Amino acid sequence: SYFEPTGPYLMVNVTGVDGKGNELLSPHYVEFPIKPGTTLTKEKIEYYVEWALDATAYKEFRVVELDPSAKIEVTYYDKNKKKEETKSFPITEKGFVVPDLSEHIKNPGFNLITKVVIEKK
Amino acid sequence: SYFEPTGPYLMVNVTGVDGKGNELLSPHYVEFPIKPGTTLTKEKIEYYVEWALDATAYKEFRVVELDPSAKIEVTYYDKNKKKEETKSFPITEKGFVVPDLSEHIKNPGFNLITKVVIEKK
Repeated sequence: SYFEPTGPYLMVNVTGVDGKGNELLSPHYVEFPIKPGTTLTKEKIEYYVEWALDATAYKEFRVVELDPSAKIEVTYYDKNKKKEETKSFPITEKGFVVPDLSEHIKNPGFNLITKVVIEKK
Repeated sequence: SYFEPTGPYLMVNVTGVDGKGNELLSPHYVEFPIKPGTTLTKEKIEYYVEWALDATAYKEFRVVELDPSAKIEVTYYDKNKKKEETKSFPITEKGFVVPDLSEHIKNPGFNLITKVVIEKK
């Protein structure tokens, strides 16, 4: 989409490094629409980061491992409170259920900012 | 109905959380007409909260458990006394019989404000 998203979306910002910690790829903004009620697990996330790499020169690369302390975070202005609120979800196998924040924001961005070790297919 | 109800109705205001206490869904006003003399039990109530979720993005979710200390409450201005009165009904298996308060108010709202643990069908 050429315009801002109109619904919830996952925002992937990842730095790809090699097994030795040489950076190979800088964060590339890539968005994927997502719906509240969806369960996002570590494996789905690893696929989303792989899909994100296909929009770059490392399209033939696969994820070897994600920073295990990476989390999904969303920030928004709570209307009632006049406060900025932040919610963080850990990335585990069983995963978490995407909340519906439309009460405060129609198009929340769930951000994933992290490093991933990647390797050629 | 586009206009205020003309009779007794149950007002469901529920916050859906997951097994870990992550809020997923904010209270959504949903009303269901109800008649005095009707017996409202815990199971009927759990169905009403499930029906209430179908008017949201968690329509495919089912209730796992309601806050056991939740109660049904109705508030109204007693005409005679010039006093606000409040009656509270506990949510049990055998349930309670819906009173007729038309003497004081034609369209009392029986409110249910509570948290429910919900899960995908």
